[PDB]
Amino acid sequence: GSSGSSGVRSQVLKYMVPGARVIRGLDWKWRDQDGSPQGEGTVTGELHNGWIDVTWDAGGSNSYRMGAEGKFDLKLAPGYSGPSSG
Repeated sequence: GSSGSSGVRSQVLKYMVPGARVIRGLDWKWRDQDGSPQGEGTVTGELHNGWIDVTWDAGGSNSYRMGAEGKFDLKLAPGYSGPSSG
C-alpha cells in the first residue's frame, strides 16, 4: 500500500466505540458529571450523527457532542491506544 504524512480531523471518531476509554475534552463546557476530582470514563455507545454516549465511573451516562456541530467534548483517555487490528 501507500502512505505518508498523517494529520486529519475527525480522527478520534474512529476510536469512539462502545467499550473504549475516553476523558473530558477541550470543549468541556459542562460541570463535573463524572464526579470529582476529574476521572476517566468508558464509552458505551457508538458515535451516531456526531453523538456518542459514555458511562462514566462516577455513575452517569450521557451523549456528548463529538462532531455534530464541530465540537469534540470527548477525547481518548490519557494512555489509551486504538484497538489493534493485525
